[PDB]
Amino acid sequence: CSLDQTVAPGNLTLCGNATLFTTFRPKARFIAPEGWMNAPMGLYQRADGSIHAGYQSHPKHIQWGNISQGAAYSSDFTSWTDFNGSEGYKTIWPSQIYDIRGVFDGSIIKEGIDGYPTILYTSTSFGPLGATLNEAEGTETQSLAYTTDDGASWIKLGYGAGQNPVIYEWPETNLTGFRDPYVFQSPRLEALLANTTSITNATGDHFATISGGVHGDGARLFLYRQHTTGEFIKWTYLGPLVTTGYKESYGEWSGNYGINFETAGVTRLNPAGAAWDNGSDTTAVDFVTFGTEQGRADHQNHWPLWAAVDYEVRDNGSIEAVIAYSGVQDWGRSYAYASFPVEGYRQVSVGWIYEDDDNVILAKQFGYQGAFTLFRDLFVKVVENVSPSTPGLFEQASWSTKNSTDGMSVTVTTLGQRVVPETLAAYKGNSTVSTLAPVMLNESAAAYTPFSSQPTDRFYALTGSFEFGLNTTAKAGFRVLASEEEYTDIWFDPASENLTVVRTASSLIKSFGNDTELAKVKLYEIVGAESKTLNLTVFVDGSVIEIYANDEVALSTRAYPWLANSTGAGLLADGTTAGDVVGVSGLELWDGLVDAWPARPANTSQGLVWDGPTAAMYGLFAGY
Amino acid sequence: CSLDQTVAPGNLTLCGNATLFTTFRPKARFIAPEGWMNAPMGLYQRADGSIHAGYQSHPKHIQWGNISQGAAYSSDFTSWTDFNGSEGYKTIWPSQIYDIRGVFDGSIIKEGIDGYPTILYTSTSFGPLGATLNEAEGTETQSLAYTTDDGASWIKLGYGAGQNPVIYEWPETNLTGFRDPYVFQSPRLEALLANTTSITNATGDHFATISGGVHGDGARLFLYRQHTTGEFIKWTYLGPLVTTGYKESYGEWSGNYGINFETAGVTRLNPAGAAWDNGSDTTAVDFVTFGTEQGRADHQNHWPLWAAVDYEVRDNGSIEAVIAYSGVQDWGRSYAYASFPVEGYRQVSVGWIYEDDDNVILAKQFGYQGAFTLFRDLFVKVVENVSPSTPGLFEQASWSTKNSTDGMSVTVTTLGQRVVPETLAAYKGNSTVSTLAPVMLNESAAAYTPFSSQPTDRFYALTGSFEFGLNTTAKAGFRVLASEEEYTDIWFDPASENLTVVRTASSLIKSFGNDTELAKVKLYEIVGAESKTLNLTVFVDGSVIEIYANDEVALSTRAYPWLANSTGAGLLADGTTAGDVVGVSGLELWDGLVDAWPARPANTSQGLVWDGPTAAMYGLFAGY
Ligand SMILES: *[C@@H]1O[C@H](CO)[C@@H](O[C@@H]2O[C@H](CO)[C@@H](O[C@@H]3O[C@H](CO[C@H]4O[C@H](CO[C@H]5O[C@H](CO)[C@@H](O)[C@H](O)[C@@H]5O[C@H]5O[C@H](CO)[C@@H](O)[C@H](O)[C@@H]5O)[C@@H](O)[C@H](O[C@H]5O[C@H](CO)[C@@H](O)[C@H](O)[C@@H]5O)[C@@H]4O)[C@@H](O)[C@H](O[C@H]4O[C@H](CO)[C@@H](O)[C@H](O)[C@@H]4O[C@H]4O[C@H](CO)[C@@H](O)[C@H](O)[C@@H]4O[C@H]4O[C@H](CO)[C@@H](O)[C@H](O)[C@@H]4O)[C@@H]3O)[C@H](O)[C@H]2NC(C)=O)[C@H](O)[C@H]1NC(C)=O
Ligand SMILES: *[C@@H]1O[C@H](CO)[C@@H](O[C@@H]2O[C@H](CO)[C@@H](O[C@@H]3O[C@H](CO[C@H]4O[C@H](CO[C@H]5O[C@H](CO)[C@@H](O)[C@H](O)[C@@H]5O[C@H]5O[C@H](CO)[C@@H](O)[C@H](O)[C@@H]5O)[C@@H](O)[C@H](O[C@H]5O[C@H](CO)[C@@H](O)[C@H](O)[C@@H]5O)[C@@H]4O)[C@@H](O)[C@H](O[C@H]4O[C@H](CO)[C@@H](O)[C@H](O)[C@@H]4O[C@H]4O[C@H](CO)[C@@H](O)[C@H](O)[C@@H]4O[C@H]4O[C@H](CO)[C@@H](O)[C@H](O)[C@@H]4O)[C@@H]3O)[C@H](O)[C@H]2NC(C)=O)[C@H](O)[C@H]1NC(C)=O
Ligand SMILES: *[C@@H]1O[C@H](CO)[C@@H](O[C@@H]2O[C@H](CO)[C@@H](O[C@@H]3O[C@H](CO[C@H]4O[C@H](CO)[C@@H](O)[C@H](O[C@H]5O[C@H](CO)[C@@H](O)[C@H](O)[C@@H]5O)[C@@H]4O)[C@@H](O)[C@H](O[C@H]4O[C@H](CO)[C@@H](O)[C@H](O)[C@@H]4O)[C@@H]3O)[C@H](O)[C@H]2NC(C)=O)[C@H](O)[C@H]1NC(C)=O
Ligand SMILES: *[C@@H]1O[C@H](CO)[C@@H](O[C@@H]2O[C@H](CO)[C@@H](O[C@@H]3O[C@H](CO[C@H]4O[C@H](CO)[C@@H](O)[C@H](O[C@H]5O[C@H](CO)[C@@H](O)[C@H](O)[C@@H]5O)[C@@H]4O)[C@@H](O)[C@H](O[C@H]4O[C@H](CO)[C@@H](O)[C@H](O)[C@@H]4O)[C@@H]3O)[C@H](O)[C@H]2NC(C)=O)[C@H](O)[C@H]1NC(C)=O
Ligand SMILES: OC[C@H]1O[C@H](OC[C@H]2O[C@H](O[C@]3(CO)O[C@H](CO)[C@@H](O)[C@@H]3O)[C@H](O)[C@@H](O)[C@@H]2O)[C@H](O)[C@@H](O)[C@H]1O
Ligand SMILES: OC[C@H]1O[C@H](OC[C@H]2O[C@H](O[C@]3(CO)O[C@H](CO)[C@@H](O)[C@@H]3O)[C@H](O)[C@@H](O)[C@@H]2O)[C@H](O)[C@@H](O)[C@H]1O
Ligand SMILES: *[C@@H]1O[C@H](CO)[C@@H](O)[C@H](O)[C@H]1NC(C)=O
Ligand SMILES: *[C@@H]1O[C@H](CO)[C@@H](O)[C@H](O)[C@H]1NC(C)=O
Ligand SMILES: *[C@@H]1O[C@H](CO)[C@@H](O)[C@H](O)[C@H]1NC(C)=O
Ligand SMILES: *[C@@H]1O[C@H](CO)[C@@H](O)[C@H](O)[C@H]1NC(C)=O
Ligand SMILES: *[C@@H]1O[C@H](CO)[C@@H](O)[C@H](O)[C@H]1NC(C)=O
Ligand SMILES: *[C@@H]1O[C@H](CO)[C@@H](O)[C@H](O)[C@H]1NC(C)=O
Ligand SMILES: *[C@@H]1O[C@H](CO)[C@@H](O)[C@H](O)[C@H]1NC(C)=O
Ligand SMILES: *[C@@H]1O[C@H](CO)[C@@H](O)[C@H](O)[C@H]1NC(C)=O
Ligand SMILES: *[C@@H]1O[C@H](CO)[C@@H](O)[C@H](O)[C@H]1NC(C)=O
Ligand SMILES: *[C@@H]1O[C@H](CO)[C@@H](O)[C@H](O)[C@H]1NC(C)=O
Ligand SMILES: *[C@@H]1O[C@H](CO)[C@@H](O)[C@H](O)[C@H]1NC(C)=O
Ligand SMILES: *[C@@H]1O[C@H](CO)[C@@H](O)[C@H](O)[C@H]1NC(C)=O
Ligand SMILES: *[C@@H]1O[C@H](CO)[C@@H](O)[C@H](O)[C@H]1NC(C)=O
Ligand SMILES: *[C@@H]1O[C@H](CO)[C@@H](O)[C@H](O)[C@H]1NC(C)=O
Repeated sequence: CSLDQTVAPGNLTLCGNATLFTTFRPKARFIAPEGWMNAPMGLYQRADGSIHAGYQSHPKHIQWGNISQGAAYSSDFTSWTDFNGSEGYKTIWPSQIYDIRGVFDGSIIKEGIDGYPTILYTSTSFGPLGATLNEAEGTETQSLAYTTDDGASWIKLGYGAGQNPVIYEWPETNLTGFRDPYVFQSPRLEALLANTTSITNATGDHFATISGGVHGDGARLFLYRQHTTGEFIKWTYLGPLVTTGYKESYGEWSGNYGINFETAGVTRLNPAGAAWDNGSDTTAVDFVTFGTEQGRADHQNHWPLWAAVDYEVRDNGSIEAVIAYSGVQDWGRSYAYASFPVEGYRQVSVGWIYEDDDNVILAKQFGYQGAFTLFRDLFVKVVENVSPSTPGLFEQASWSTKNSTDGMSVTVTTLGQRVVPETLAAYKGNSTVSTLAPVMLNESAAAYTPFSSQPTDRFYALTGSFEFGLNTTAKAGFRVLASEEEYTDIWFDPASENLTVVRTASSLIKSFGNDTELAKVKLYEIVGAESKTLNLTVFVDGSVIEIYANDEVALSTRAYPWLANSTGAGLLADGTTAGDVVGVSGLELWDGLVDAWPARPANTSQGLVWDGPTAAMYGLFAGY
Repeated sequence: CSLDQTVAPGNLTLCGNATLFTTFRPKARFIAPEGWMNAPMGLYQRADGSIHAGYQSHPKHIQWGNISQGAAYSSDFTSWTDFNGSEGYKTIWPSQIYDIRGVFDGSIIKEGIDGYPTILYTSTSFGPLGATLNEAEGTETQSLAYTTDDGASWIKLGYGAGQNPVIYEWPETNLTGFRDPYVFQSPRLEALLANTTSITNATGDHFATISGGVHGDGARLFLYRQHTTGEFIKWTYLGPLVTTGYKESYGEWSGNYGINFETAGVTRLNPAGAAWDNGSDTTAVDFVTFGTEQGRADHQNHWPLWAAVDYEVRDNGSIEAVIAYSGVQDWGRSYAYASFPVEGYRQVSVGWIYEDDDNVILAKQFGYQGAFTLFRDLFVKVVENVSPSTPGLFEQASWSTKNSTDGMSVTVTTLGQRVVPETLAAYKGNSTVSTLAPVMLNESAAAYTPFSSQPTDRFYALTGSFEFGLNTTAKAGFRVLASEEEYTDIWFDPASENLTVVRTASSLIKSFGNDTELAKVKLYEIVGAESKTLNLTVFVDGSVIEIYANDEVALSTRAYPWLANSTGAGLLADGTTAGDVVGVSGLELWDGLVDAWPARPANTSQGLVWDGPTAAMYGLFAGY
């Protein structure tokens, strides 16, 4: 095994465990110290204002198993510190018959058992588990634990009658899944249900959704309500909140609803951020965010979606969330988005970016798998004075339209997402910032034009505003992680409305994924404008490429170029002419970003281990 | 619920949990503080000379589940003290994927991991488990833990390759069971295998048997040898040590070998006790003790057996233990005998006495189930100068015969069992002892003759020597726990060779078992004697009746009389006449015995709990 990145890569499968630990590794984002990670979990803002983030974790392995909560904290979403206890950076792990198969995703009751922060999580035990298997009741249950030391440790309730697990009965038969409890307070839902509380007797101030579905009949998000305020054992099933059809799709802008939901959450937003009104704020919109399974041919059969919903009260004292419009939270290799409230009327969302090594060819050589996305403020994006001639505007696919009284303009409403400002400020302030001159892309434009200042490593951010003619057929964008032989091309093609990431040349290492990523982006044309603009922000962080368009569209993906000099970046142009010109302005390079884990050394591998021959006997975990 | 024991019992099923805690409870023997117990485990003499005893334990329940090691210690086998740690009196419990279904029976390596006492135990996980089910590999494995604090706590080896579990591969397919590892040193087996160690490479000084069998083809005791001295991970399967047939019986004196072995151990004894020679002691005999399943119509389908064996070395470097003769360790409601070495060349054996409430009618009202037997010294019983006219002597069923050179006398050899002298001394010394006058049972003998001194409670011992004519048809014995309306009759009938416990009147409470217990007892007639003698010792301890005959035959059973005055005792006589007389001598009553748990209050119940609806979902434990 040669690690010479000035020549072509050899057979890297001969390399030892964790020999490629630093080669492709993100430095500026949330990631476990080593080993396997997946979904964020247990997210909450602590009493001191800091952020506690948990994650599905399997240390010293590069496949899922014995799944536990790893945890860390930060005062600014950006610079983090690991917890360190008797189980290293783990704070919850399988330990009881009810959760021995895995401590799955869970969410936080901030004032829970004895007033302490409390996690409601999916406790798993033995048996077939999965949307495509024949799961039985008991395999997935929901259990409580609380912390008396701000997340350094958690104490589970005892096993038994009237204790853990607290939710175990399936609300309907033949479930495809029954997990990922999302606990939330909702003045909105309380106001809606207030006239029906005699029917159910459920009067608590916390609601919980559980994600699942029904075999052959589509996904379900099940709604429970805490039976009595201040008491956390009894949760009353109200009814299904969201019901979708077997592999139903709302269309090209909305992914596919699959067969089973996962990691679903419920929030309420207005243009500024989180909305905690009872329905009285006419600018507020109710949203559900959710993953779906088996409605996608690639990306691990997983769509991370969202929907705006209008709540209706059923006669039995339950809530139907009727989907008004439906979109995609991220179009790339990410999933398992969790959102949580943050002081100052914010709802912040974060997901998991998986690797692009689905055949597990170099995972051992990495010595880790997975990272988080960046943390994102959610809000209602409102675009005023939209031209009615915007192509496809009245499809109202992942947005709503409201006509002006005179019919000459439209107000567009959709889900907004933007990187939390703490991270943008820290990134910029710690980087070498190059403010670049604007560039007209015309007949003289090369296919690729390097920026006048270049990155120094694989940790940088780009921004640019691309102004297109209303009838353009030109394409433009950014090339990143680029040398002569390796590069990743991010294109927008306004004629097709497609944002693509072409990865056919991303790496000389052929075992990594190279499929083209694709997002739809609607450029809402403004009344009186003779052009349409794409604001593109790109974060390059080891192997992560995370793209944001117009504080709306997100696409996370992976690139693993071998060569040390595959770090360059610049502008892409295709079919730009004297007549079809793309004006690029607001161009800026931030080189370096932030060291997100300042206390960690460069190599935090502790080696990898094998569970031995019993892993196959038990059949629960791959074993490595 | 009335607890008036001066009148007939009401409907005791209306009584609350643990309301009958003290009513029938042993006071003079090893028993858990409360709840469910079964098999002894983890028995060893500690460095300070005290005895550590573990037991299969499920606190706050009255059926088996979450099975754990409860533990206590004693300097004299007789007066005990509970361990008290973070899990009460438990010291090992289910905690890992490999043992989450139960910490089953295990045995002690005295100089194990890092020189510390080390337990090798059956770690169980999910799946069908049982001799009559379709068990699969992995469900029962064998794991290690060690103690740095003389049994107050145990540290398990880690889960994984080269660590726990240490034995997981089934030595043959389609096993009925794979559990109860018995670790032992054996100069005998080492000497026998010394010429074959090149074949197997196994040269360690510890052996281990694992108890099981093969579906449709009888029981098996599998022999392993520690691969390398001072190393405890690698154990090499040599071959089957004991192989018996599907429900094979050696006859009337030997129970039935069933379909599966449990709790089997290997020892070597001579007339004084334990023998640690290499084969050079011609007075020493190799023994296996073992439980069998499904070869019995009652007594929970369980026979606690033993066999004298002659070892043969196989060509592949393994040992066949060929059964020479075969007997019964206890004929009553006991099982799961474990033996362990004790200083002064002793091997001490102890088992578990189950209740006689198999339909679980009053178990909750008890608030506990189970006790130990008394601790028993094992030795080779040798009877010299036996008359060749002893009926049935040359059947050599559970004994051996060696003729004198002249053929006029026989030496009989069998397994001897006697209560450890520490217990007999402590019992007698703490009791009110009444030495009773000898009694001739003749034509004037009543059916029942109370002793001249009477017990004061349900805690006493009796002894007597019953001298019978060689052609007697009379029966004699002891009645115990007796009032006019309730009593338990212990009869010996030399003509049939049957020792019986008749329990048709043991209790007014009709839900307890009332079947007649039966043991065979061979009165070896001595050359020149005109009579034959039965030495009977009986311990009455709450509901336990534990009978010893001639330091050979043991029979443990249960009686639960309701009335407070059902405590009396005396002599039984049937068919005694002027010509057929039974001479009873050496009669002694010990009233009171010892308070075996001096630190415990009278009621150590902590209440009972229910596991809730998930118990049935998981299907592993009854849940109460
Ligand atoms: C199979 O068997 C298994 C083993 O038995 C069994 O698992 C065990 O289950 C039991 C029962 O559920 C669990 O017991 C609970 O423990 C909770 C605390 O748990 C934390 O702490 C313990 C013990 O802590 C120590 O010991 C360890 C080990 O040495 C040390 O590491 C610690 O430093 C600490 O040591 C100190 O203390 C020791 C003595 O205990 C000393 O020896 C030592 O020197 C030190 O000084 C840990 O072991 C736990 O770890 C395990 O669990 C965590 C997850 O939780 C894992 O991550 C980890 O790996 C371990 O597996 C853990 O850290 C107790 O809080 C709980 O006690 C209460 O609940 C019951 C009701 O169920 C009440 O009876 C009791 O009164 C307590 O409730 C009161 O208090 C709470 C708040 O504290 C209130 O909310 C509540 O309302 C109530 O209040 C009442 O009283 C108040 C009085 O002030 C009053 O104010 C109120 O008004 C009110 O009236 C319970 O004891 C046990 O932890 C499990 N153990 C393990 C190893 O799993 C398993 O379930 C079985 N399975 C099946 C299928 O049956
Ligand atoms: C799913 O995830 C699960 C959770 O991660 C996982 O279970 C965990 O597995 C790991 C890995 O196997 C276990 O880790 C081992 O722990 C052993 C010790 O275990 C005992 O102690 C721990 C920790 O003790 C403390 O913390 C608790 C909780 O707060 C307190 O109660 C205690 O008081 C004590 O607290 C003090 O210390 C804390 C810091 O640790 C402080 O925070 C605190 O303030 C106090 O000061 C307990 O948690 C354990 O309890 C659990 O397990 C018991 C059964 O064992 C249960 O009954 C109980 O309910 C709990 O479940 C337990 O009591 C370590 O000994 C072991 O360390 C060694 O092994 C590895 C190799 O595997 C080596 O890397 C390492 O060096 C150690 O080996 C050396 O040392 C030994 C002798 O000590 C030698 O034999 C050996 O050769 C080697 O020697 C070498 O170094 C020497 C240096 O001196 C040198 O001399 C030699 O020459 C040689 O070179 C290991 O860390 C962990 O316990 C499990 N935890 C739990 C909760 O289960 C599970 O497996 C996963 N499942 C799957 C399917 O993957
Ligand atoms: C005495 O000790 C027992 C432990 O043995 C303590 O707990 C009780 O255990 C028994 C089992 O021995 C349980 O009986 C079973 O009950 C279920 C149905 O339970 C439901 O109905 C109950 C009656 O109103 C109710 O109390 C239960 O509520 C508890 O449990 C729920 C979880 O479901 C929890 O949320 C609550 O907070 C309570 O803790 C519950 O709603 C029944 O299905 C079982 O039936 C089987 O067995 C019977 C008898 O063999 C048979 O007739 C059936 O056909 C079936 O096979 C079984 O009856 C009892 O529920 C437990 N009670 C509890 C936990 O409160 C008991 O508390 C101790 N008493 C005291 C005073 O300490
Ligand atoms: C690097 O990290 C790995 C963890 O990922 C460390 O452990 C090794 O993990 C791999 C899995 O990633 C294991 O590979 C499997 O091995 C088994 C067969 O194992 C046997 O043969 C080995 C080779 O001689 C031997 O080392 C093993 O000994 C260990 O385990 C036994 C318990 O069985 C234990 O008693 C010993 O003490 C050792 O700990 C063992 O005898 C094989 O069956 C598996 O095959 C599957 O997968 C492959 C590849 O996909 C495929 O070809 C097959 O068809 C099948 O699907 C698999 O290869 C490896 O055994 C682990 N090695 C160990 C534990 O030593 C590894 O140690 C780390 N290296 C370093 C230097 O730290
Ligand atoms: O069939 C068993 C299954 O086990 C493992 O997968 C478990 C579960 O993981 C994922 O679910 C989410 C979201 O991705 O991740 C956590 C668990 O870490 C859940 O709380 C959450 O819903 C998958 O999306 C599920 O499909 C999957 O069942 C293992 O990884 C699988 O390979 C498989 O063996
Ligand atoms: O089928 C599962 C089975 O689980 C429980 O029984 C387990 C096991 O217990 C007994 O085995 C012994 C000896 O009696 O006891 C310990 C376990 O505590 C073992 O180490 C030891 O061999 C029985 O003899 C076995 O037949 C039995 O499989 C439960 O009690 C059963 O009812 C049943 O549900
Ligand atoms: C980048 O590195 C490769 C291999 O060392 C080399 O061929 C190339 O010329 C280098 N410089 C570039 C692309 O600017
Ligand atoms: C790469 O090495 C592996 C062994 O790790 C080998 O099986 C494979 O054929 C090699 N690939 C080549 C030489 O292209
Ligand atoms: C309430 O009604 C809805 C609509 O039919 C149903 O799906 C849900 O299960 C009902 N809630 C119950 C039975 O608690
Ligand atoms: C919205 O405006 C467009 C263009 O003016 C028009 O076609 C459509 O009918 C309007 N919708 C409503 C509800 O007035
Ligand atoms: C650099 O990053 C840290 C960590 O997030 C942040 O607190 C600090 O303000 C940044 N430095 C600047 C903006 O100069
Ligand atoms: C030019 O773009 C406008 C929308 O901006 C569209 O309505 C019109 O049809 C386009 N012209 C073509 C296709 O010739
Ligand atoms: C744009 O994307 C859609 C997928 O939504 C695809 O069907 C279409 O072919 C794409 N067109 C171009 C020109 O990229
Ligand atoms: C024993 O008690 C019962 C019920 O109180 C009574 O009938 C009997 O006469 C008492 N005395 C005996 C049997 O000596
Ligand atoms: C005893 O009480 C139980 C209830 O615990 C009842 O079902 C049974 O019929 C009663 N037996 C009688 C009255 O003989
Ligand atoms: C040794 O031979 C015996 C007798 O055939 C056999 O039962 C046992 O499995 C053999 N040992 C092995 C294969 O290790
Ligand atoms: C043992 O003694 C009996 C009676 O003397 C006799 O019948 C039998 O043949 C003897 N056995 C041997 C081996 O001599
Ligand atoms: C009473 O019993 C204790 C506990 O076993 C024992 O140590 C003591 O010697 C006994 N008293 C005697 C023999 O007087
Ligand atoms: C009397 O007993 C002896 C053995 O002690 C026996 O050999 C003999 O047959 C018996 N007498 C009978 C049955 O008449
Ligand atoms: C003695 O016990 C045996 C069982 O071994 C039995 O078959 C026989 O009938 C019994 N005889 C008498 C008289 O009790």
